[PDB]
Amino acid sequence: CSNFFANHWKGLVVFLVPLLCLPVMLLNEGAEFRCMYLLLVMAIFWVTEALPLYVTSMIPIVAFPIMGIMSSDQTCRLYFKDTLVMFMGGIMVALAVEYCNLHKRLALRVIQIVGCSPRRLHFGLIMVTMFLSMWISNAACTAMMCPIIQAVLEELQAQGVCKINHEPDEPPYPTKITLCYYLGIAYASSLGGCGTIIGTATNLTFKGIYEARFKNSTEQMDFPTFMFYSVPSMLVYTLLTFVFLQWHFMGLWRPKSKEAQEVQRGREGADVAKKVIDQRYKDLGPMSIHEIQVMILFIFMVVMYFTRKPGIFLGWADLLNSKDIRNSMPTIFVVVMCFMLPANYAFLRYCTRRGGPVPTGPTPSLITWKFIQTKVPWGLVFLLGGGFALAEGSKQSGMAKLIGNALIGLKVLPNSVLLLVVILVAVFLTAFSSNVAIANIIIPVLAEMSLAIEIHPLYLILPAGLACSMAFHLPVSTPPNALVAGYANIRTKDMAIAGIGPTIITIITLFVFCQTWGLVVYPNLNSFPEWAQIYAAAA
Amino acid sequence: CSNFFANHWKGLVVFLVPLLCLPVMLLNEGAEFRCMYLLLVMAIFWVTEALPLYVTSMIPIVAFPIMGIMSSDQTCRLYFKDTLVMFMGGIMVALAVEYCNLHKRLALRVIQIVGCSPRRLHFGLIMVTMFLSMWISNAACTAMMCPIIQAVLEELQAQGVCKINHEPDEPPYPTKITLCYYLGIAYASSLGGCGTIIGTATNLTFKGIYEARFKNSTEQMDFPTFMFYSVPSMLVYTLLTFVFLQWHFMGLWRPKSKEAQEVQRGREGADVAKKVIDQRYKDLGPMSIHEIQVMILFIFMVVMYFTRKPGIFLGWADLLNSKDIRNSMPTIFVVVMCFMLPANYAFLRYCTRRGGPVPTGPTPSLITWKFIQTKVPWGLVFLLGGGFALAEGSKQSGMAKLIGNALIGLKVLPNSVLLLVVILVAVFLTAFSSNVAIANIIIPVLAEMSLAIEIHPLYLILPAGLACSMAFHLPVSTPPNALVAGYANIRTKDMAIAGIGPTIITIITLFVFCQTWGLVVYPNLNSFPEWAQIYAAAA
Ligand SMILES: CCCCCCCCCCCCCCCCCCCC(=O)O[C@H](COC(=O)CCCCCCCCCCCCCC)COP(=O)(O)OCCN
Ligand SMILES: CCCCCCCCCCCCCCCCCCCC(=O)O[C@H](COC(=O)CCCCCCCCCCCCCC)COP(=O)(O)OCCN
Repeated sequence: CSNFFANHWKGLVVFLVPLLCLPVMLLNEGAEFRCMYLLLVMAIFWVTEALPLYVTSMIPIVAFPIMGIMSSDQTCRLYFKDTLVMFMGGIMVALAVEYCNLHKRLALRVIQIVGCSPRRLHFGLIMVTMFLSMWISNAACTAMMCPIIQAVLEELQAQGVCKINHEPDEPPYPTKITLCYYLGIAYASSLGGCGTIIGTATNLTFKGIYEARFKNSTEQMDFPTFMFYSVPSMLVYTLLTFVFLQWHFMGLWRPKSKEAQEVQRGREGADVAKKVIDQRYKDLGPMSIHEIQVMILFIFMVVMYFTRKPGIFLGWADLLNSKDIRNSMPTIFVVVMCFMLPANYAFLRYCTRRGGPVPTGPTPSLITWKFIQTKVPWGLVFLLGGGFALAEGSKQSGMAKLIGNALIGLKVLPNSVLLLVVILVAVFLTAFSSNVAIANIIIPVLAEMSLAIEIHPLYLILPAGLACSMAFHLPVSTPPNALVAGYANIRTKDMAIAGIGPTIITIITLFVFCQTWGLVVYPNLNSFPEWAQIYAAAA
Repeated sequence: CSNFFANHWKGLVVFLVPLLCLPVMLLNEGAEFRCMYLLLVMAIFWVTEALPLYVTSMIPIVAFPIMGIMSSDQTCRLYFKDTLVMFMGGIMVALAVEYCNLHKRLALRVIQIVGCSPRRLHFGLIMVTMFLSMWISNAACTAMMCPIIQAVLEELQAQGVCKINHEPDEPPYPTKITLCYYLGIAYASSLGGCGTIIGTATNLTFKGIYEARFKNSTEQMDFPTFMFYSVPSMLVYTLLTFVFLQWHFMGLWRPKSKEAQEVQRGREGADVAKKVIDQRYKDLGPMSIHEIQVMILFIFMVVMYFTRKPGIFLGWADLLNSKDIRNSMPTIFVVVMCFMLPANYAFLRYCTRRGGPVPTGPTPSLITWKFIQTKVPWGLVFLLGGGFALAEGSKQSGMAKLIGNALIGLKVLPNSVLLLVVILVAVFLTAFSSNVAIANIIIPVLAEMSLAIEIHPLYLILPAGLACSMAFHLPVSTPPNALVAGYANIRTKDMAIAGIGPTIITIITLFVFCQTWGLVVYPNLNSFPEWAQIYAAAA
């Protein structure tokens, strides 16, 4: 009966996909094809969720050493990379923020500012997340903003606006409002990361590749110039993504259904919302030393990130350059200082004798370890590490050169068709791997092809470089996606269905504003500059 | 003001110890001394638990890049090493055993074997852990045995013979019987790991070091001779450790409250306990397919552990030699298979058309990720990776070489005094670091030192090599202690107080059986062999 395929399809996928994909390993000899078999099987498992994502990410530990691609000691060391430590520490700091109930105060403040309208709050949070991710790592901003969204949605639930999770092992199903807000936060982080060189590591990666490959090039990826090029498109597809997400979940253009909850809130969100919200903000009372310390540490951590090799002034990484200190150090420092510092300071009454009451016990610190263990989604370690290790295995096993050579054959296509196909290929490749890895795979081949067919290298590289960050479909596509799927349990199916929109929006906007606005930014993009001719003649 | 110390001593230590230890950094200029300061502060925090051990273990991530010892990326990747992946996977496999309630079945079987007497069960469990750790890694055996010990304690408590936990934010305080059993398992693993050259990585490490420095040596530390030397002493001090644990946590030689409970529970442990246990075992149905598959996978994992590069015969790691598999593949493979393999296998009724109820849904795997996240102590990742990171930073910064050069000055002592002091130093050093790291630090220095004087190199290397695994005082001294502390919440003070017994017992036992039995196993140990004379002359 069809019920067998309806119920055990996950097990059928698990049992059959390796056997069905075995021919790619059998009919070809090099280790590139063994690694391609592994990648294809892992991607198929990721898409269908035949196994838990965290479990599927464990597969490289078994596959790589057996296939001879890398040693098991190396493969495990590719997990728990520096950026993974940064992500985990950021989650810990967000949990510390939540523990002192600072997130509730911040959410009350922002709702008091905006006006308790779910559409207006959604727009404001999306815009602030985009502007913030313009300067800080995307996953850092996502882990930052998850508790704020949780508190805002909790307040909306308290006002009767909506239900956070669907009413009933399997974790609770998030509601369309919850999906909208969280997916919007993730998408805003991803989009805002592209507006500035500091915005994400992919921008630095392909900017450095372009600079090293092409010296004496008239057109520069200077810090203000890159912003001038990217901010218009960034804003345009950010607003378009916000409009699409509102249409997909809250029925912005559809009054038939799914807008009733927001329409209801709009009718009764005039004055009762204001009174309840400002009374509740009065209820919390003055800012306690607990929240003061947590907020001071948080602001310190954010600034400490931002001043690490910004490129516009001497960051603290240029100082203390004995060893390469990356952004994991400040985060773990904040996590440790959370435990080291106390939360009362009431014990000073011993020396001062001014205060009457005495704690009569050990004063609790800013956070407890049992809180961290209970709330941290520890599987994200395996998921993000698996992404990094899969990227490294793709580098070493030779998949990189294979895909790069496969990309060369597109020389026959015309100019605009070539640009569109390159953007599509970049999006498709970055859907299944770390963004920096995909940029490393794709950019040099694009540069050589551009020199081959007499095209300005930027005309192909820069749109493709920005497209490498357009990851919106799977939790494994980019760390913000994994963080959102972990903080609020979000399934992959509806996530990909939602992300089918921003992909098209970003592709179209990037193509259009390349072809039009890049000429304004770079007057000689369409033509072939002299230095490009010199490099082509040399090669 | 005494209550001020009595209530705020932990944070006072936190605030004062770095300032008091700062002269270590200020007075001496080398980076080895900065690393020494970091290690001293971390050790002081470890001993007093002024911070949670997991939080203290995070300190290297911040400290090493700041002091220039190592880069941030390398320090973070030192954590979650291959061996730590093995340990965490072993914990996950133990959880898989627990989920199918196999641990209760095994505990009931053992109770039937021995006869429901806590003294006799403790003795039997200690000896079984001994024998199994003779061939497998100590941490693997500890993770294996922890669920079985939990099950047997639960069965005893259900008989009403003992209480697992004391009466009640902090985790429950374990009772005397729980401490006795768990510390017995940890100590037995650590002891039995020294019986055989395969028992622990430290044995292979110092055997390889000795074989490298000295070649053409008539005395061989091969598989049979090493066992012949080690088994008698290992038996003696493990029996003495069992006696000490019985004497301390219970009243074996003292008439105490613990003596009364043991005898009163042994009075009803003759036939009534046997009948009750047999009935309880028969209450469990026939060993089901879920437990069948868990047992098969577990036995396969153990066999892969043992059959991976043993000296006796050619192992599976010798083939597939493109990359060194190094034991991480079997454990993660077992975890993955536990997630893939079904449990009921009743779905096959469709193809067979035999008949019966149908699943009406997906058949669950052997384990669930929610159970893994809830029960795995994830701080163990930081705690165990801290040891590896600290060892690597110590050897790169030069602390290890500093300690080795410091130990040279002991050559003025007489031979017996030299042996005693060397064993004491080895125990004290291994109390604060990984056993392999301590062996790498001390053994070559010991070899050169024994060449300097006219002393057989084995006479010093082998006793100290065995002693390097004699760590029983702190959870950070050796992985089994950390796993036992994580599984059952054992405060560092209790384990430190229990560690005097095994420490003194093993020190005296090693002294006596070296000086006596080593002559029988290795004749001419007292004298100076010709090859040693040639090696000393060539210096
Ligand atoms: C050394 C490398 C090879 C190792 C091979 C190990 C084999 C171990 C023994 C396998 C025993 C099971 C064999 C199939 C049993 C009958 C399957 C019936 C059809 C089917 O798939 O039903 C599902 C069960 O699948 C299942 O039971 C699938 C189980 C997992 C099979 C994985 C096979 C991997 C092969 C890899 C080969 C690699 C070669 C190159 C290196 C229903 O499942 P459900 O939906 O009810 O539940 C899903 C989990 N919750
Ligand atoms: C890298 C350093 C960065 C420093 C940045 C500025 C920090 C400013 C604030 C520091 C603390 C100000 C004083 C607070 C009151 C202390 C009173 C005495 C100690 C005391 O009562 O102990 C606990 C409070 O400890 C505490 O309050 C301990 C606070 C943390 C001290 C950390 C010292 C690090 C020194 C690093 C030196 C590096 C040198 C490099 C050349 C009481 O609490 P309790 O024990 O009852 O309960 C468990 C804790 N909640």
